[PDB]
Amino acid sequence: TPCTAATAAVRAGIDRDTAYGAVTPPIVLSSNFSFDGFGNKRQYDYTRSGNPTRDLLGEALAELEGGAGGVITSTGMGAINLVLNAVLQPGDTLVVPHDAYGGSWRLFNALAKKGHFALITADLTVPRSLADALAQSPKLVLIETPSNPLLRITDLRFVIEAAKKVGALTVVDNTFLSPALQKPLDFGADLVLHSTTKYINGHSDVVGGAVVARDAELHQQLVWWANALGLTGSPFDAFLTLRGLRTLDARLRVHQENADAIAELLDGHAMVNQVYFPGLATHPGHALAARQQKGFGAMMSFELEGGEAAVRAFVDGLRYFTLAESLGGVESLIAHPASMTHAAMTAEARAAAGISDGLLRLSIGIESAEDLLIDLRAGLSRAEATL
Amino acid sequence: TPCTAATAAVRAGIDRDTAYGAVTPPIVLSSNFSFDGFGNKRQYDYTRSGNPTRDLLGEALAELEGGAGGVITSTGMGAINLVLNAVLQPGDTLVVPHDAYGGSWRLFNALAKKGHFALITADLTVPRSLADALAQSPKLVLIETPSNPLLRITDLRFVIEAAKKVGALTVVDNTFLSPALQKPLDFGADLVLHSTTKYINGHSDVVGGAVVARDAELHQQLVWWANALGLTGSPFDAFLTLRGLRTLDARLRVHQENADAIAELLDGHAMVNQVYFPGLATHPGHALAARQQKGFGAMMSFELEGGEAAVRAFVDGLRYFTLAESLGGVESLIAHPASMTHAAMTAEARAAAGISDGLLRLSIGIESAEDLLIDLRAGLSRAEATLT
Amino acid sequence: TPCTAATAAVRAGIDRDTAYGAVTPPIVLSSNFSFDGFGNKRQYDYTRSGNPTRDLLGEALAELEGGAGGVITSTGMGAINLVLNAVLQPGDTLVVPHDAYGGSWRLFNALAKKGHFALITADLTVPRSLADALAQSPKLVLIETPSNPLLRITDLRFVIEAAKKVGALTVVDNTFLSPALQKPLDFGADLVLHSTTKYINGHSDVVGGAVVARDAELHQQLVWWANALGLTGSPFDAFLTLRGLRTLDARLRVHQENADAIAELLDGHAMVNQVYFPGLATHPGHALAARQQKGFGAMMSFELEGGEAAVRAFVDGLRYFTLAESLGGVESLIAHPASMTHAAMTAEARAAAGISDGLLRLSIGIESAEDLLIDLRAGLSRAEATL
Amino acid sequence: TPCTAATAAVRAGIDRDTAYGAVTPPIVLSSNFSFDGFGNKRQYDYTRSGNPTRDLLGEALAELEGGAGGVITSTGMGAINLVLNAVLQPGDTLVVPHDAYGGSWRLFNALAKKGHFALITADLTVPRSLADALAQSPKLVLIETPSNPLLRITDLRFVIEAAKKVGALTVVDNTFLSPALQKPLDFGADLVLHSTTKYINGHSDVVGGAVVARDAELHQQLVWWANALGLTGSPFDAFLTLRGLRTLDARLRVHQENADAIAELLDGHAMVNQVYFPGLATHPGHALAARQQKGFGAMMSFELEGGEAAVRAFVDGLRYFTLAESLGGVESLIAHPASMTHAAMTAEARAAAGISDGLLRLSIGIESAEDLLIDLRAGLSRAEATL
Ligand SMILES: C=C(/N=C/c1c(COP(=O)(O)O)cnc(C)c1O)C(=O)O
Ligand SMILES: C=C(/N=C/c1c(COP(=O)(O)O)cnc(C)c1O)C(=O)O
Ligand SMILES: C=C(/N=C/c1c(COP(=O)(O)O)cnc(C)c1O)C(=O)O
Ligand SMILES: C=C(/N=C/c1c(COP(=O)(O)O)cnc(C)c1O)C(=O)O
Repeated sequence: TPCTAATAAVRAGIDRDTAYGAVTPPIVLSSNFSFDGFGNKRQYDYTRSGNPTRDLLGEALAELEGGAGGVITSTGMGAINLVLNAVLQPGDTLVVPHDAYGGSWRLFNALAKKGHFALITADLTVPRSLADALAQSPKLVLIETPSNPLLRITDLRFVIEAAKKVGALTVVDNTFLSPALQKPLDFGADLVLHSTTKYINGHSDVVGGAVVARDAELHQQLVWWANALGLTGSPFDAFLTLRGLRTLDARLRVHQENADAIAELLDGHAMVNQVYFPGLATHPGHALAARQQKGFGAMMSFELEGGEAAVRAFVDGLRYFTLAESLGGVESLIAHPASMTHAAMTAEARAAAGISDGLLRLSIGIESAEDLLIDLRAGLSRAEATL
Repeated sequence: TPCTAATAAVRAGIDRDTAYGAVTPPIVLSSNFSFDGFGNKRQYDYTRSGNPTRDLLGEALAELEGGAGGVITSTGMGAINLVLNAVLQPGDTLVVPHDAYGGSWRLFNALAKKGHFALITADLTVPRSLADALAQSPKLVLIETPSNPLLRITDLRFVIEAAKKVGALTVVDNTFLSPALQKPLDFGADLVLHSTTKYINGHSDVVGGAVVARDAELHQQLVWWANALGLTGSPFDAFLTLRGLRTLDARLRVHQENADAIAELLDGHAMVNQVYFPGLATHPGHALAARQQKGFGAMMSFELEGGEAAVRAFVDGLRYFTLAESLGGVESLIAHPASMTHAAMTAEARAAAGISDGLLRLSIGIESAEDLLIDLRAGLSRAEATLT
Repeated sequence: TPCTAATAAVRAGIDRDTAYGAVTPPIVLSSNFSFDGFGNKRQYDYTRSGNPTRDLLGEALAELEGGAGGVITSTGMGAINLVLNAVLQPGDTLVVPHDAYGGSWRLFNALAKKGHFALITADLTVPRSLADALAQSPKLVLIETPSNPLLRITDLRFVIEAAKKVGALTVVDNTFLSPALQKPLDFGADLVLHSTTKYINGHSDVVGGAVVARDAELHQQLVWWANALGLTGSPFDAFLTLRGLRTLDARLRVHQENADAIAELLDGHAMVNQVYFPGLATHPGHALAARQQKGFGAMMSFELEGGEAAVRAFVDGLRYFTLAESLGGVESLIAHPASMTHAAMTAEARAAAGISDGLLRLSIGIESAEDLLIDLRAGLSRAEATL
Repeated sequence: TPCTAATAAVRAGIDRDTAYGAVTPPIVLSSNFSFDGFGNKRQYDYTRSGNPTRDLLGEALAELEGGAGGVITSTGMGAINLVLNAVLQPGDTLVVPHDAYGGSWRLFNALAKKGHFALITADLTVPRSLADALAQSPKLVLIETPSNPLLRITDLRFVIEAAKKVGALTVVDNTFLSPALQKPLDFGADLVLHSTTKYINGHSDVVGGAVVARDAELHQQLVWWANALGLTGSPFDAFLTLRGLRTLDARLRVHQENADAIAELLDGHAMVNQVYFPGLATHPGHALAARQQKGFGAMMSFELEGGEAAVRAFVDGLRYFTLAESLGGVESLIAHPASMTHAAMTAEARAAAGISDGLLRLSIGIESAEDLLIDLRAGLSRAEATL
């Protein structure tokens, strides 16, 4: 037998210390490693290039995604940066989703303005938009599913096959669901990447990124570029992220229980005009999400009746949703993306992506369902009091 | 509403930084804190006495246990040490369980031999033994329930009310269930203590202890003695412990699911002579555990058929049970207490406790139930193969 | 050759990782260590008993002090507590100095009141007071030299041979000079202990203690008691402490240069009644300090002219001396012991020690001498403007 | 009065904690920061963009270099990467030294093959080579002085002034000497950058980078690019780096004492054909180094008589020089750059740089001079025994 993915995450680096037989893996902060006498480099020589603590996390995420190996970067934006430098040169074309993370948008646009590559932004959910983008022979197609923050679902099998047919590489940003809820490489993707800052770490105390390649040769290119650009992460951050990873399965059971209870409260509630949550049969992408995901996750957004005055009364008084950026932590978060997560975009790359200004996004934590539901009811009720 | 235990643990550090509004609490490593000009101590002056990162952990554990406050120590034994120094003096008698952690037994015996207090070692599950011990007007009674490593259950209401009748204080070692699954202060205990090393931290990468007192004045005496003896913990360890605390609920759901499945495999298996697990209806104390606990936990022990040869074959080959000391980690562990956790005890204190030389203890992790059961069945075949 | 103290501190734990040859030693946070199959304990089993990261610090402090081994505790008071528990029992007498750290006084008095041992507090600088204390056949004598906060020197050779004549063990609190500047075991002490919180760590970001025994058997007993009472320290703290240790020599060079300059400013300044600093030729014990120490260190205290108003004006406005407890940090500190470090003493135990209510203690850091002298001169003017 | 640079390094973040008055600054690991109610972003919102612990280090290095601000990256290579992205686009040309760090060479040459900018590789110590490079209207000139590993000195005033006359920006890599021994912005440079991995950290347990801009507007561009590319560093690493910085002055006093004693042993010793150390009057660049540096540092390389067999007998037996990459730590290191630090280059971008195969580089630590001298003497004897 191999073990399950939950067993492998819990046991990553457990009882793998040759020095002392430590159960928990030691933190190797060391910048440098001795040679074994003249001309004899050990497995490791310099932490920017390779570090064993970082490589445990690399190997664990590669085993979870079904990849040949993993590279750990200082940030999730760094992992995207690494893929752009490893794969694209000027004259190559990149296809990206129209509703990708605002930070992804900012980076694609600033590097396209300089001429590092040509950029096509398409709606990958619309066959016409996709086939128009693939007709232009792109080197690389980026998929982000589900999308942040309207939870649009992209058909992995479909887009990946359409991209193979024209000779394009595919990279999927799998941050929103993590490896425990979606395995893009199962559907033939070349590359999967994460902001480990979110669910993989789970404790809102590490900014980090990962890239896992299906193929050994593309993994070796990512290792080379990560070292040459200096994008590699801190061993201390890898140590906390690996510790975080050990509870990813346990955490997501509670996240998903809470999210199912909260989607049921928000959907058809008098003060809520629209819920974006792939778990609702009415959500465009529900059946796709039910098929290509092991679960519907714990990210959702919703449009509150009553414009800005209603949002303000909803938000001001929350005891258990902290008004902050980021997502995927044990603690429940709320955000208003126009102003907050999506402020990097122009006011009509925002309207083109369909991100309103009366929209709230919830990152549902692992608190008691009943406490979060009391917290949301009190807010809905403060929003009602403003009509 | 106040919130649930799960919410309290999850939200323990959160949005509590006045400097920057950091969601996750900053690590205050600082040994010292400035005065606010001449003669003006701030809230904190010196980390041995008081540290804000350590106090977030003390507060969270006090809220979970229902106490007035918490003191965080460098180890679980140090928490026991703190209580013995704050409460006892020469001429006092301490009652302890016969079947307590071997490390507990080692400290009780070493300090009694010096004359710090008189020691009575009683079976607090037998009303006769309890009543003989309380007859001698003890200053303090220590309860450890469930007991390590035979999972004997002591009746908190019964023992605590009998101890109060003779004006004894009570302290409960709640390590094996954590505050999420047993609240001894709800039964009238003066003190609850923990090795945070186990379930509260959950990641096997901190040694630590905690003591929560029901009453503010006793809490203040523990603060004083912890400061004076220098038993307080590292701010960094309290950071990691608080981080682990946040997943206590989510971890215990999987631990208990896995332990229910493994108990079902071992109970009545032909290769298993006895299983000790409070969740089994045939376990002495089952009905007690169901009423005083919110769950049956994920510690259990069992005795194989086939003596030492069966034990050796079972253990050598386990893929998902690391042979090691400790418990309460996300990673599954197996111990042989005779030769490991209880080796500090004499052969006769072990015989008196009923810790046999064929006893195996499981700390059941949060790996996939399907994998833990495959690993155990293959161990059980390895043991069976040794009967011929 | 074996190497010097400076080489030993710098190189503690360097190239000592068998797993990867990391130059800097890995942090073994692990609570537990696997057995090597049934019945086979490895070197380590459980971090409370024994941890390799903690033991690198123990080993380094034992090499530096000349001892058989070292035990690392959670705090300095915990090292004192460990010694009291390992060595004494009821009916034993302990001799302590009259002018020890207030925290030591607090613990000695609290445990004597319970009856763990009988307590004699003696002036170990006065042969009369010493000989009256040793006439009573004590089990243990504690020496603290130089003393906190009046820098009284006790004659290690004198007090230790007198104690041995009556079969008493001796323990020296060597916190104020560190092993780099005084080696009490070279004078025949049984035990030396430290608050590592001070010069050994040097960065004010760890509370810790250490006890080094000359004799292997007494070391094994301290190991046993530290394990059994749970007084051992955190592996992470031991890592930071070892990192700090590596600059102990380089830091003391600057501390002592700065202290020599500040002593020359304060000694005979119109605003200064008394300076207590062993490097001054007029300090009782100067000649003793020059023979039993490798340097005069960087702790000093002094008494201003002008009573309380002068103290308040001097202290308000200091730019480079933080008013705070502790000492031995790279950052310069000022304390008023009456109301801070020695507030745990009775007004009468303080009077008996000659700790006045107008006494200021400097812990001199490694800032530029020129800046510390500018700051102190401006304080001395603020105090003068007050007469 | 401002304080000195040593005072400012020692006291960076000391007593600057509004929460508790902590002397030592608290580690802010948090990925995210709450809003102060709806629409009220605090100073910080997301660690990839800004983090107060990282900013203490930024601000400390900006104060030491005399710049408007500092950006802290995950690696030193990342700091160079950041500068290339913030300053250059296709069609811009970059001038770099011929003998720049091997990893710098690797990054410039890979990004130039893709067409991100045009590369001119010049000898900045030769007027003709420089004026030919500057005649091509370059956007950016990079200076690395002293050079790694032959310690070539480039004239900061001369190259910076010549680069301004043609409208070029200058960036200096000041890794080898640190801000305590060289301030390139004092001579009018636009940018100074470091691998904090080396002397600034000083304890071989952090890989990191820094960039300090003279001008506020160029600093704000580096902040924007560091966030967008995800090149920013971990707060834990910033915390250790800041702790390291506090002993930079104290450490370099001992480093420089030791390097002076070792240069005297090696220079004209029978087994040493050449020493490269700017402290020697015979070294090309000695007088320049005496003028533009506060000290000669503690990096040196040397050519051993007797080819590969001599190098091997020298290296195998060293007790106090660890055979390893990196430099700037408290612990003494030796490297053979052809095979080790400079293997990133082709065998004849190296002959062009003048890096031979009988060449050892020393990173001289802060151990006792006498232990290092005994160690080097014994190695010279083993090398002698091979003729
Ligand atoms: C900060 C957020 N997201 C980060 C993110 C990133 C960037 O990762 P870092 O923030 O770790 O650079 C990449 N991809 C996706 C889908 C992401 O959501 C947020 O939406 O609040
Ligand atoms: C090491 C073990 N137990 C520790 C322990 C302790 C002591 O805690 P520390 O190991 O954290 O000092 C206290 N109470 C109970 C019930 C315990 O089980 C064990 O049985 O594996
Ligand atoms: C807090 C101080 N000293 C502590 C100390 C201690 C106690 O160490 P900890 O604070 O690390 O427990 C022991 N011995 C001496 C001579 C000491 O000065 C001080 O005087 O500021
Ligand atoms: C690894 C080495 N140097 C790194 C370095 C770097 C790159 O820094 P990181 O290794 O921190 O990426 C940049 N600039 C200079 C002058 C450098 O020496 C070495 O020479 O061994």
